[PDB]
Parts: sequence; C-alpha cells; structure tokens
Amino acid sequence: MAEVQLVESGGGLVQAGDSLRLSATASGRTFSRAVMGWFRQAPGKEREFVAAISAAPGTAYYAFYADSVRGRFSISADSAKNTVYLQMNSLKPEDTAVYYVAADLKMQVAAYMNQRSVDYWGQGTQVTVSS
Repeated sequence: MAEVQLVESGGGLVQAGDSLRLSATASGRTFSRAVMGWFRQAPGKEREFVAAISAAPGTAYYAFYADSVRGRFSISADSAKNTVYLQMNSLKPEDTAVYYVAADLKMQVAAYMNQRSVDYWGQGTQVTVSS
C-alpha cells in the first residue's frame, strides 16, 4: 500500500484528574473518508483500542468509544485542518501509555477496531499520569 506518515502530538506528564488533548495529522499524503482511531499501549501490554471516528453526512461524524474511556474521552476531527483529536478528561494512572493514531481502510464506519486489522500507525505520543 501507499506510504502514509501519521504524526501524533500532545503527549505529556499530567496528574490524576487532569485533562489532556491529543492531536494527529499526516505528513504529506493523507486520507479522505477513512475510519480513524486511537489505540494505547504500555510496555508488555496488548495494544488497546480507545476510540474511533469516521465521516457522516455534512460536517457530522460517527464515533465509538471503548468501555475503558466511556464518559471521559471524546474523539473529534477537523476535515479542513486534516486533524483528528482525542480529548482526555478525568485522567487516571491507568491511562498512562503511548497513544497511537490508527487508520483501517477496510472499515466503512466508526466502530470497534482490531489492532491487527489496522493499515496505518503513527509513531505514538507518551501520556504519563501520576497519582
């Protein structure tokens, strides 16, 4: 498949209870009407799905959240700005991980994403939550 360079930003050291926003864009070649998602991974841990997003009619989007982040995280996107976002609220030490943006080109709508079906990964951005 064609080369695509996804780049995550926003990682940092925060405290339990804080909010932190992550963003992701492509460097050069990008997508249009792709199902985008966030995953996270601590060393030795399995890569975990976090949230997914895909375009709906007009300026609306479909979203889907893992149970681990329901009520706390929100995924959004800006078409013109070629960016996808993950607003993390009420962070806790168990959210500590490297967060990766993902694209799965077979999927048509936002839903649960299997890490093994992902076509493109970013390089990841470390999020560290101290108690």
